[PDB]
Amino acid sequence: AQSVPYGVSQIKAPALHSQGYTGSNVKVAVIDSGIDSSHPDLKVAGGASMVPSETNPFQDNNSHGTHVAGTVAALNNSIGVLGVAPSASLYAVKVLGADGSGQYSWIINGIEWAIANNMDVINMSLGGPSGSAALKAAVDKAVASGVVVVAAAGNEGTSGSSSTVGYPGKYPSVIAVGAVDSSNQRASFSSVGPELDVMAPGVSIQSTLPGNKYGAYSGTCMASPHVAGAAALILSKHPNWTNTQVRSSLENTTTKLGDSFYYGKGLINVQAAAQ
Ligand SMILES: [Ca+2]
Ligand SMILES: [K+]
Repeated sequence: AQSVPYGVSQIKAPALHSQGYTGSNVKVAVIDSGIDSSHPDLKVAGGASMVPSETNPFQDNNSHGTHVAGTVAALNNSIGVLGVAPSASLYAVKVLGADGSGQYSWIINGIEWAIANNMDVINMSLGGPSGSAALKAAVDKAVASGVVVVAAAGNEGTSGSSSTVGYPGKYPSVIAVGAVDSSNQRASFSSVGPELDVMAPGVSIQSTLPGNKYGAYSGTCMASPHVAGAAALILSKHPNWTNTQVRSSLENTTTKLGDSFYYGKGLINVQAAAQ
């Protein structure tokens, strides 16, 4: 039997699914550790590896990219789990190695790849403490090209009165996503700052793992894909909307939680955002 992870329901995805809006024909790039294309609950359309030593993007030696991919797009069938946009065209852009780290060059190459291959949405469940002119130029070009760019805010928790949002989530062009639990409480590890945009479920999120497995992970890395998937649903309903429109709709229809420093605009609600 198929199980519907709490977080998919929490953001009100199933309402859209029942209406026939499932993300069909929207290309979502998962820029991460690759995706196990052999998982029965996923269908990978394409992608590319930017890691010099790991040339196959469809082999996930880490597990992280397969888990993020499941949240976006696990298939609607009689097994496994169910993604936010189960019909989305899923691309694996492998920029992290088996150890779950990668060089900035690799990540940026991956962003460039996604722009050149006309991805509609990019998900980056990754971040570092520092930016670069090249990282900023790449996300900016993506948005200027009409792509919706979403990223995890980071897992650095609080630090006095300072922002702890990582890059590239810190850039204005990117939607930075923090994590709540099933009670809508902010997860203690979720990064904070004025650059935080929205929240999505990020604690004990069940999804796909390599070798026909499922399991839970926690992090803003797990929250991000909910938003990327939500953007795909919106695009499936309103194919003519610009990235700006998609983003404003998500931000302006949230369930407001606490202060924006900790919660951004609040918890996304795809039902409301999809109008
Ligand atoms: Ca399934
Ligand atoms: K941001």
